[PDB]
Amino acid sequence: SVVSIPINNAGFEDPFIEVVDDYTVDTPPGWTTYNPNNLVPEKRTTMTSNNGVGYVGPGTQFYNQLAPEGRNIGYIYLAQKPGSGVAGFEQILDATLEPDTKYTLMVDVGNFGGEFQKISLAGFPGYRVELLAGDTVLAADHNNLYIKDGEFKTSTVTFTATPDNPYLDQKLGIRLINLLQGTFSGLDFDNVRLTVEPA
Amino acid sequence: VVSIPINNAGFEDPFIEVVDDYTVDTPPGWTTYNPNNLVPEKRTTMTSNNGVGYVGPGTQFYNQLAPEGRNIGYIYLAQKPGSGVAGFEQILDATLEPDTKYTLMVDVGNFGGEFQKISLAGFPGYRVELLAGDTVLAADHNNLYIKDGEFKTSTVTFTATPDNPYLDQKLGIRLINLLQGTFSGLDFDNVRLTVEPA
Ligand SMILES: [Ca+2]
Ligand SMILES: [Ca+2]
Ligand SMILES: [Ca+2]
Ligand SMILES: [Ca+2]
Ligand SMILES: [Ca+2]
Ligand SMILES: [Ca+2]
Ligand SMILES: [Ca+2]
Ligand SMILES: [Ca+2]
Ligand SMILES: [Ca+2]
Ligand SMILES: [Ca+2]
Repeated sequence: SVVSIPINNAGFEDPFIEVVDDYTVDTPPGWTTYNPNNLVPEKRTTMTSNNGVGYVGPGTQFYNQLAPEGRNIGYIYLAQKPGSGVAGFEQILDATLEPDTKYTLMVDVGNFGGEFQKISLAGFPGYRVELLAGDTVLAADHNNLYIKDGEFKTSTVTFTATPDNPYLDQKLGIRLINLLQGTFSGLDFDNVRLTVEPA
Repeated sequence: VVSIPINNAGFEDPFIEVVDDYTVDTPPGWTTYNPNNLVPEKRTTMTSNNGVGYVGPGTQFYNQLAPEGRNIGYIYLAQKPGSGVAGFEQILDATLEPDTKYTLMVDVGNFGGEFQKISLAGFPGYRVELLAGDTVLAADHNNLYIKDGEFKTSTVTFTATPDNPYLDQKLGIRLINLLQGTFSGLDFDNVRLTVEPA
């Protein structure tokens, strides 16, 4: 009867960040970089595709609100042209797919706004949020929410596993994906929640 | 509510006279989406197939009549789960416009009951996609739980900005059988695409 599935660093609050609009340039602790098209290079520079965590606090240049949860958000920036592929965050969980269970995956998705060194961050690359069992995408929200620059909206993915499902007892996973279907390609995620209830 | 025209949007073509009679030919106005070649070039009644079927009084496979009209569209895949996907595709004449909210609605159905000692219980999963060109703008990948013999409505929404790269490409719709379970039979009906300023 445990209603929440544990997720590591689910609000990207690790690491703690003191300075408003300071961001890391390494994969967030507890997550891996999902990189099926090799858009994120092994050797990052100040100009490559990048990901990490950032502190949204009073005075932020990029949003019309604070973080949806805690201090930080997670971000994915892709430098390649629209259509070049996707990249994002992945985390395999310790829980496994169980039958007669409805899963609800909720994630806040954000659109970088404002300007950076007098350069507009307007535009949005699109997102996808996936619930996995093993390597199988059980359910996903592919870019259904329209999110204005500097704002956040909550995505909800749902999946019901029946006793006959082929992927029972495989490890659950979550992917948070930058679709790179537009620029500016900066995308935020926050407050990942996976909850369960009887089907 | 302002509709974008879609050909054979409720799979009512062809007319089918007999209850629970199904065609095994791709419905007029649609094409077979076949990225993993699961639907063979030379079809038999035992291979993967798509087509349309009449749901009327006396149906053995559903707990309701069709969501719309007489007919539903269906996709059946003979391969094992994990083998790939297949479904229906239709490229529209309308092209993607900026500052415009698109709402795609489609009823998705789960074959139920039995056909000659063989159970149709189980569900393969579905995905409903809105396209511009070859680009999937937005999609519902299997979020609805649909019991055997039942239908539910999937809603996909998308808004494009003036800087969208795919403006002026033709809109498209895909209705996909995910083959993530058996029995693999999957139904679609009543495709609606509506448009409004953002
Ligand atoms: Ca947070
Ligand atoms: Ca920094
Ligand atoms: Ca590195
Ligand atoms: Ca933006
Ligand atoms: Ca909001
Ligand atoms: Ca119909
Ligand atoms: Ca027939
Ligand atoms: Ca079924
Ligand atoms: Ca095509
Ligand atoms: Ca229903």
